[PDB]
Amino acid sequence: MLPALIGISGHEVGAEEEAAIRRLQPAGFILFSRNIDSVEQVRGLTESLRKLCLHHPVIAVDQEGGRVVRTASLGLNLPSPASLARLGSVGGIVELGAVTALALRYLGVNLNFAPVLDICHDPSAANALPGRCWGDNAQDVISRGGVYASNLRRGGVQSCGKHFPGMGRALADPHFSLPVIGLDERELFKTDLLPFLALCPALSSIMSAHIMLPQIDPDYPATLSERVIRGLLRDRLGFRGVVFTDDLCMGAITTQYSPDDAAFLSLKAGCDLPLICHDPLPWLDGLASRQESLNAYDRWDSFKRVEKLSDSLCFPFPEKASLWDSCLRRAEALCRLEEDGR
Ligand SMILES: [Cl-]
Ligand SMILES: [Cl-]
Ligand SMILES: [Cl-]
Ligand SMILES: [Cl-]
Ligand SMILES: [Cl-]
Ligand SMILES: [Mg+2]
Ligand SMILES: [Mg+2]
Repeated sequence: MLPALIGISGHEVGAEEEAAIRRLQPAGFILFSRNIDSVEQVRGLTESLRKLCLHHPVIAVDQEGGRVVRTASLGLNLPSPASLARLGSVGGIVELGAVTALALRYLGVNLNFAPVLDICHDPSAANALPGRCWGDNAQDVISRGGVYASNLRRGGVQSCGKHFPGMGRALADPHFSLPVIGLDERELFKTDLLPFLALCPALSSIMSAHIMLPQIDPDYPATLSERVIRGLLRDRLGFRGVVFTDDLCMGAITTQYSPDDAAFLSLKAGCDLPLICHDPLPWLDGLASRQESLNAYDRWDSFKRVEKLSDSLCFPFPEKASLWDSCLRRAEALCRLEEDGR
């Protein structure tokens, strides 16, 4: 099993991808809008991915709501987390989790890269994609994100808290290539790290971002730092689940490492499943070869975490048109609940 999630180019698995999957057996896949055109087409894609894998593959997506939604071609839209936070509706948060879980399960998706546990500390901070945050302080994020994660998992879809160690505090720094968090660790555990600690039972996994924590490790970003991942995340935060990396194929991380070297470094640092989202095939064989150079006990530890995640994955609902109709109906009413509250 290749320890990574890889992306898929289109509506069906192509010839190069299928050959690489059979040969290398990636732990799973991440889907984007380019993979999602119709219900029948998506269920066929996820069925193909499961059939090509000996293990039960992670099949993941970023179905957050608002501007991070991958199902527009199906007519399935969802309100943003921030809008449901402004609405103050507790039932609306429950329903976002319940409806997301129901719809992803009908599509054969088994993991959702949510909740975002980043804190929107000031309404003046970075808003590249606005509306992704559940609140402006740790306690509101924990309450709202915890209700969300509970009802996503109640519906059988695995959750992922992101982005460790907390993007709300990350700032540009002309002394570094990547965003930087200069906070002391003690202050971090009182604020941006607190949602990850408080929600460990509700988080199937955690995704780490390519952020510099210079007071902990000034040479490697969090995803590639043994001191951040094994020290801060595993030892002091105590998280025992699967750790994903943010995409290694786009962004400033690519100006310093190619994706194959980056993925290997993240495994060595203690991550379990690096993300190779876009044009992954050139990078996989170098990773599969380098991975035999990892500490065998660390590899065994990571494999048991991935195997535990794999055993918790759910299979798609049996075909039933009225079930999908209810997904659309409930998704639409959820958007209307929010619009009527503005
Ligand atoms: Cl292909
Ligand atoms: Cl459809
Ligand atoms: Cl919004
Ligand atoms: Cl806070
Ligand atoms: Cl844990
Ligand atoms: Mg369509
Ligand atoms: Mg399988």
